[PDB]
This record gives sequence, C-alpha cells and structure tokens, in this order.
Amino acid sequence: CPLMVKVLDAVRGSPAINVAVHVFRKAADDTWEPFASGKTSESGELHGLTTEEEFVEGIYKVEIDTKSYWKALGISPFHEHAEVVFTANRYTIAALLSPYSYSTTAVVT
Amino acid sequence: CPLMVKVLDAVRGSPAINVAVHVFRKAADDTWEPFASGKTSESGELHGLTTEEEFVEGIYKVEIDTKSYWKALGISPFHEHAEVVFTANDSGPRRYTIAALLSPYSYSTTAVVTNP
Amino acid sequence: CPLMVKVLDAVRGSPAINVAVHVFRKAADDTWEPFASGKTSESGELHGLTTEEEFVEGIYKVEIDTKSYWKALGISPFHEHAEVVFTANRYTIAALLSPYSYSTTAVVT
Amino acid sequence: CPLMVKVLDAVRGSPAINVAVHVFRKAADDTWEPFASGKTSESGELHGLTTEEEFVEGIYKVEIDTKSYWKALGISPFHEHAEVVFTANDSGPRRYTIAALLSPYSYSTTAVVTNP
Ligand SMILES: O=c1c(O)c(-c2ccc(O)cc2)oc2cc(O)cc(O)c12
Ligand SMILES: O=c1c(O)c(-c2ccc(O)cc2)oc2cc(O)cc(O)c12
Repeated sequence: CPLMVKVLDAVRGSPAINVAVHVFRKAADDTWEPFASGKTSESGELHGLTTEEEFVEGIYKVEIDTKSYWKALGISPFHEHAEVVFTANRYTIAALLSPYSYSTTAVVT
Repeated sequence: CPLMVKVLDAVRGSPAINVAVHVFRKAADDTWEPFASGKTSESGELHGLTTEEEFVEGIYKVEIDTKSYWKALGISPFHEHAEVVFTANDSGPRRYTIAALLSPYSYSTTAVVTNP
Repeated sequence: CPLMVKVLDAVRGSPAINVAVHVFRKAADDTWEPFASGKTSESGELHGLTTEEEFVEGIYKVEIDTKSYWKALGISPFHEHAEVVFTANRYTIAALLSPYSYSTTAVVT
Repeated sequence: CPLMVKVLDAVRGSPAINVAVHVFRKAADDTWEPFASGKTSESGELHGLTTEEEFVEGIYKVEIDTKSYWKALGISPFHEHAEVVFTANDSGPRRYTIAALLSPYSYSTTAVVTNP
C-alpha cells in the first residue's frame, strides 16, 4: 500500500497493539477532512489505509491515539495524541511511544 | 516561566536557532484559539511565552515550524511541523518544558514537567 | 531467528543499507568475544545472526558501525558507533540514526 | 566545563536523578582507561567531570548506568547501560553536552557540541 503506520511501545518493548489511528487530508478550506482510519494489529502495524489512486499529492495528517493506549495500561501520559503532518509528494510512518515522550519517523522508499 | 520550548538539531549537534513556535489553546467551542508565539534563541530556547496567571488549565497545542528551519538550511524535510498537544495544569499549576529533537525525516518530543 | 537488527536513516528517511554490525558475547573474563556479524540489507535489516541453540542466556553487545555509514554519505558524525548492551534472558534491536544522535529500541516478542 | 552529561526519564517526564556515569578514554595500547565519574543531580545534570586542561584529544566513552536507575524504580529494563563513544577535540577544544533520554526498552543519546 501507499501508506503504512507502525507503532512501538518503549515501556514494554513491544508492538503497540490496538492503537487508534486517524488519517486526515487537508481540504481547500484549510480544514482536515477524515480520510481513513484503523487500529494497529498484534504486530503493531496498520495496513490498507488507502490506495495509490486515492492517495494523491496533498498535505496529510495522521493522528495516533496515544493517550487511550496509555490509559488502557494504567500509565498516565502527557500527550493527547501523536500527530504527524506531511506533504505527500511508499510511506511508512513509524512511531515510538513513551508516556512523556514520542518520536515519529518516516521511511519513504 | 510556566512553559518553555527547547529545540535541538540532530544533524549538526546544535540548538535549533530561530525556529518559529506557535501556541494554541482549545476553546469552549472546541476551536484552537491563538495563545502565544515566538522564535527560539541562540541557545535554541524560547522563554517568556506566557505567565502563571494566563496559563490556566486547558488543552494546549505547541506547533514548531520545523519545515521552515530545514528549508533555510537547504533541506526538504518530511514533516510540515512538529506539534505537541497536551492537557496542562489539571492537577494544579506546573512548569512545562517541551523539548524537540529534529532530523530531516524524524523528530522526537519530550516533556519535562515540574512543580514550582 | 532469535536475534534481528534493523537500522534506519533519519536524514534520508530510509533504511540504512550496508551498515556493519558486530555482535559480541561477554566472556567469563569480562571481555567481549566476537559472536556473529553482518551488514544490513537493502531493507536495512540484518537477519540470520545466530540460532536458538547458540543464543544462550548471557550479556550480549551489538555494535553498529554508524561512523562508516555517515562517512560514505559525506556527513560528519559524532559517534564512533552505536552500542547496544543487554542481558539475553525473539529480539529485534532497532536503531534510528542521525549524525549527532541515535536511538535504539528493543522489541522483544 | 568541557563535558556535561544530562539525563531524562521519558516515563515520568522528569530529570533522571542519581544516575551513575562513568567516563573512559582510549589509551595508547587501545585499552579503556578510567577517566572520570559521577552521579546526576536533582536536575539530572552532571557537571564538573573534567577540565579544559585534562580533557585532551581522544576517543572517549561515557557509560550511563541506566539499569540501576530503572531497577531502583522497580523496572527490569532491556539495556545494561547507555554508552556513548566519540572522538573529542580533534578540531580543537569544544564543549560537549551528552544528553540521554531513557525508556525501559529504549534510549536515545544526543550530542550538543559548541565552541567556547
Ligand atoms: O520504521 C521502523 C522503525 O522506525 C522502528 C523504529 C526504530 C526506531 C524508532 O525510534 C522508531 C521506530 O522499528 C521498526 C521496526 C520494523 O520492523 C519496521 C520498521 O519500519 C520500523
Ligand atoms: O539540553 C537538553 C537536551 O539536549 C534535551 C534533550 C532533548 C531531546 C532529547 O531527545 C534528549 C535530550 O533535553 C533537554 C531538556 C531540558 O529540560 C534541558 C536541556 O538542556 C535539554
């Protein structure tokens, strides 16, 4: 697929499983229009978000619902979510998660 | 001050100087209202954004203009910006340091939260 | 395999390809004995380092030759290498690379 | 001072206090010779490790005892330690800040290098 999301748990040394992910595309309004969503799998991956035809050049945002994930683990987190915003010009967006920290990386091949 | 932003360049091993930072607070109607803004200094720090009085409980967004920083250095980076969104002061007033470490295709953000 | 190494390039948004990796096992001497090595593939992965039988409990070190990688790219780096040292009690050791920074993460499933 | 170490806890969003740090320098015979040591403070900083005179050109190793820090907090972490290995001062004297951000199954290290 044109776009993949991968999430990791730095506390537990594991894939971050069942994490909600929402993808938005910026409308001509300058508002975000919902585009695709899903939850990460047991391998911490989310696949099948979009297709090559659909995934045109644009400014896209991916919101990962980190706070819900931490809440289910009974660990109190800092962020509301982790947002990745990029201009789409294969994208793997990877996120590594900690309660008071996250990093996000793009692997574009 | 209650909120501080610090930015680092992971490519040069330096502070990230002259980076724009825009801060927003979630309104009653769920909109993001402009709250404060500034540029990082020679040390890559931004101080004086707000005050103990002004910085009330709320959901806040700190948006760091990473793209402009990379572009001025000749790089076309992946991200539009780095944005940090968090609930502040709901246990009482705290001091927040929002740190960001920048790479062209990656960034990390960390919060150091302390009690006056 | 029991042990996998994965390397990413934060400057280029890509797998870190052809990066030298050496694995050591701590001897009763308190010295490191060479154990396995390889170079990362076009996908930035290094597989087939060891086998379950061979990979007994121990304290292991994985040295990733980051400086050579940066040198080939004509970007001057800070570290001599990135070293990961752990007690082995499936391990994926992932490294994300920048010239003056790296992070390493373990995913243990 | 020429070399400073700073450590942060990515789980609690605080400085990592009372963390042991051991510094080594590569000898002529290729062995690692003990060079300096200390513990991080309340701010998670370690200052005063060395001096402009002492801190000559060389390959240096900074080993941060992450395992003991996690264990005292009840966590069994992945890493034995975080170790940073670098060539120092070969362009002339510099000031080095070695920063580490800690998680139980992950860590990152960054260097901020500046010119007196
Ligand atoms: O892309 C990936 C990635 O980034 C990480 C990772 C490494 C360091 C980080 O800081 C964050 C994530 O693990 C991965 C593991 C995979 O099997 C595949 C990947 O593509 C990634
Ligand atoms: O100098 C600092 C620094 O380099 C970092 C840092 C940022 C991102 C990381 O991933 C790791 C460390 O945090 C800091 C946090 C502070 O409150 C004060 C600092 O001076 C630093």
